[PDB]
Amino acid sequence: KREYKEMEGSPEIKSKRRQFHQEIQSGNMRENVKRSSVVVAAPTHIAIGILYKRGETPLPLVTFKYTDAQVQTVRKIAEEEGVPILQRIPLARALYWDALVDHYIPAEQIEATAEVLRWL
Amino acid sequence: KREYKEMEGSPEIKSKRRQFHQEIQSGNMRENVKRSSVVVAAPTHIAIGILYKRGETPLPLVTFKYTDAQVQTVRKIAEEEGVPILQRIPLARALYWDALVDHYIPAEQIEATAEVLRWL
Ligand SMILES: [Cl-]
Ligand SMILES: [Cl-]
Repeated sequence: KREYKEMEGSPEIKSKRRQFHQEIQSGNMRENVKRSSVVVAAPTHIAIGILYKRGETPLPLVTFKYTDAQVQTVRKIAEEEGVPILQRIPLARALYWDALVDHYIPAEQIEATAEVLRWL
Repeated sequence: KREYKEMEGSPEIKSKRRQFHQEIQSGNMRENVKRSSVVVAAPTHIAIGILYKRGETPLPLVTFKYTDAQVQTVRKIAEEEGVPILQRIPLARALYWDALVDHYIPAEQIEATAEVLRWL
């Protein structure tokens, strides 16, 4: 179950869940990129993978988070794998801080994520 | 030399430097906390260590970055070691993204960092 489950637990447990899911993230990077529909980025700072396909995913799913120089390797891998990459700084930051990897997007980012998927 | 060296290199090299310095960060956590003067935090999201002592450090130095559930362990260690911990969300975020660990604070955060050190 990839449910974010927002109405459940303190900000403390949510941070433990984020860390725990990040700790099991991998992956490797190539596979993470390949399984994504789109990457949302803050260049040289943040890359977040998003998967959304009608019929498989009820909501957009966060597939990975990478930071700093890794973003440049994500960009290169995305180009080789044909995964579009978009600069969306506020969305990249919010997903960085709040989203759990391998879970559906938080409620607060539904509007912004929908915007990128219309583009895609 | 703990010089941030801001007028040098692209945002790309700065991200490689950040990652590289983060990769050699440790540390362990207890030692990182003990060597700090103060911790600046965004609760459940970010803890940044700052060291400043007249005569040793020309400028405040960033000693560590920790995120998510680690912040709770930082808080507990800081209490045991007598290191004050302050909630400063915009400063914590800016240092998270821009500062290099074991280097002097970026120029943009001089004003905000000075503010916390007057308090301390
Ligand atoms: Cl959900
Ligand atoms: Cl400097």
